[PDB]
Amino acid sequence: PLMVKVLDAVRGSPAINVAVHVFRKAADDTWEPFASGKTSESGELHGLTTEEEFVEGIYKVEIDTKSYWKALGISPFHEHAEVVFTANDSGPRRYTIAALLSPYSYSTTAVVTN
Amino acid sequence: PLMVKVLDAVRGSPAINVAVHVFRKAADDTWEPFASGKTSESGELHGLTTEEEFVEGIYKVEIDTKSYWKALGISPFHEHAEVVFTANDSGPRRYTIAALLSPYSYSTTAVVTN
Amino acid sequence: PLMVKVLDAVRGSPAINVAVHVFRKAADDTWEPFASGKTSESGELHGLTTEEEFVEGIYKVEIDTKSYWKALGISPFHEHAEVVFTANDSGPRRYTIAALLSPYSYSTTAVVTNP
Amino acid sequence: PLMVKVLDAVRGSPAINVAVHVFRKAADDTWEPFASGKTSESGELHGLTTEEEFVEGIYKVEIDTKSYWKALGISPFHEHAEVVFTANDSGPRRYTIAALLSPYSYSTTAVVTNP
Ligand SMILES: Nc1cccc(/C=C/c2cc(Br)c(N)c(Br)c2)c1
Ligand SMILES: Nc1cccc(/C=C/c2cc(Br)c(N)c(Br)c2)c1
Repeated sequence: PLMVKVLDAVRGSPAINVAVHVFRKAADDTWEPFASGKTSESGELHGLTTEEEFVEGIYKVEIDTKSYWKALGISPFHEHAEVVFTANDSGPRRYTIAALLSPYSYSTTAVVTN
Repeated sequence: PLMVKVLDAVRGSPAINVAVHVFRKAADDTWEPFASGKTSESGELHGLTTEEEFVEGIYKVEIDTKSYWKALGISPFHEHAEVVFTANDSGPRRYTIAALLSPYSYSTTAVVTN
Repeated sequence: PLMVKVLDAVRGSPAINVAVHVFRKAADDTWEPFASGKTSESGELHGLTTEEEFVEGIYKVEIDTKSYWKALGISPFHEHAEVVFTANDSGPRRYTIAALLSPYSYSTTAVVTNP
Repeated sequence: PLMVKVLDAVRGSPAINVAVHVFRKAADDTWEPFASGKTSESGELHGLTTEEEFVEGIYKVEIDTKSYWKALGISPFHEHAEVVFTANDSGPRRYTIAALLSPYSYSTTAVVTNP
């Protein structure tokens, strides 16, 4: 129900081995850990959650862009890229959070399909 | 060897049934038709060419964004989106041209892999 | 030393009256409110801070994109757009944080200049 | 009435000394040269045309991104970035064509205002 795809605008490639952490907003307005992983060779992270666990709520997808750039020997601007959104049941069911990274910039979009 | 993927930033969806025309630059500096199609339900166009036909050269991928927006009853800015690039054999072999569309803006990137 | 510029990719216009909240990470790892404002008719927000006040640190610029889209009567995807960065750690710089907004997407960039 | 602004997503800076060529589609469907220039130290190019000269038509703004990246000794993907649009067809407008450049990617947006 939740996939993350990360691309590198400098090299024209998937962004491989990027750490991604997903959080769900709690009752008390704190962010609790939900799911995490590292992007694959294709820049994707699947298997984060199941339909059962992925209930409506506010989620945060934190992409560790700073470590990615440092590993390539490049100095970046951002600490991370943050994507914060509400999951809504009356919308389509599958969510892809995509991000396109540069050292001083990033783009993100949502592809929400049935 | 050549794929095109188009996404809609307004609706958060693949951009379906978008016309795409690919041209190769000729000897005489004109653009000759090479391949075309319409994006699928997943916003993708595959099957444009074969390894045999896709030789080094300058290519132009023209995405008919104006018709896409008009079909959705939205007034757009651009006539089309143009992506012009050199195919180079010493680089990886598979090229994905991706575009993310809004009515007054678009993003494009290349994912070139082996 | 800190300016924010926001554009609307749907309308082809500045994004006007966008709320922006800036935080700075404290010693204790909490996010302390630092400054806030709204974009002008030109999509810009100046006057957030001073060179004296804008010390080294980790800053978070939260752009209230959901409130913007909803005020236009549109239902967007994201809650906000958050831009988090270390500033002034090699001395004072001038930062422009720019953002380009669509209902299901945004991009952001930084322009950093050394006065 | 026509301005071009270019930023560099790698450096976090204006994209300086970027060549830009503007064409206008002629009666005979050819692209006629209209104006040209280079971005300044601020990444901007003004002075391309006048309200008198900038009549209705289909315009192409070609941003010479390959020449920019190569002048910095980098091998980029795209030949250029081309922005094609109808202008002034409901009367005179002011157009800003903005672009944000990376070696394998770019984004472009338009800001259109009615003076
Ligand atoms: N599923 C799939 C497969 C291959 C490529 C993509 C690209 C997504 C994507 C995201 C952002 Br953000 C921008 N700006 C761009 Br242009 C493209 C998606
Ligand atoms: N007028 C003005 C002054 C200073 C900065 C800007 C930035 C514009 C801009 C264009 C694109 Br294309 C993207 N993706 C992003 Br983000 C921002 C505009």
